[PDB]
Amino acid sequence: APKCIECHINIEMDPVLHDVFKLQVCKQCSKEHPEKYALLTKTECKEDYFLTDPELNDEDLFHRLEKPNPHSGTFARMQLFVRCEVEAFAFKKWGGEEGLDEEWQRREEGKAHR
Amino acid sequence: APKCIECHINIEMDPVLHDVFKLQVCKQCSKEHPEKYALLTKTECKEDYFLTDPELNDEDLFHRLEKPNPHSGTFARMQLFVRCEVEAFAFKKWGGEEGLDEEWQRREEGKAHRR
DNA sequence: GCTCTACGTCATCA
DNA sequence: GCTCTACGTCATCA
Ligand SMILES: [Zn+2]
Ligand SMILES: [Zn+2]
Repeated sequence: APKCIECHINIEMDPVLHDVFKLQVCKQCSKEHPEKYALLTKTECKEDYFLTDPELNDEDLFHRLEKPNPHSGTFARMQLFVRCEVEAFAFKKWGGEEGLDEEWQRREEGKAHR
Repeated sequence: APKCIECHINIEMDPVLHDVFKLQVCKQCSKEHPEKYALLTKTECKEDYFLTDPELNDEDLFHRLEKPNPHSGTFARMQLFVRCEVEAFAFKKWGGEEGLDEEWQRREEGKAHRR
């Protein structure tokens, strides 16, 4: 039987990570490894990884899970991205965690000025 | 016979002004009154009247005539607006021709500021 | 720790 | 005198 790629034990995958993000990952393992499997909102992807609307709205570039906006179902739908995908793109984009942190430095300096 | 609203004489309206912009105005009268009937690109509307993409892209708000982009038919289509409509909406927005010149003063100063 | 876009410039590519 | 949007911030309203 096919096994979880993290633990190599469980055979029952997390429905969301499996069906939406195509990751063969069990629910316990998702919770133990949030550094890979945590689900990030659209707003968090902008803040933390400096991804833009053009990058995040590309359906060819990230898997996403949509849900009703928790503040109101009349507001625009919440979109959730898996950390490992977002992070890998942002690393190619800014040049690794080093690059990302430099970019974070650059912006904070920008903001200190204003 | 229905007559041109500027001259009150011609019976044959400018096809573009009549068909696209709904103005009962003859071609000669349009050439004589560019201050009303001149066709402005999308870009001129932004430059001259500070209208935004959201206003100009509103199909309920301006009549527009599209044409192939004259630089290349692979580029975005040219959009032409009629000055009377664009001007009338810009006067409501900025507070008449006076307010528009003010808004112009402001932005030229902003650009000077940045040097 | 929700999302979209206006506010406004401007280059670049299309 | 061509047009769309990224580049970026951020409030506001949705
Ligand atoms: Zn597992
Ligand atoms: Zn006439």
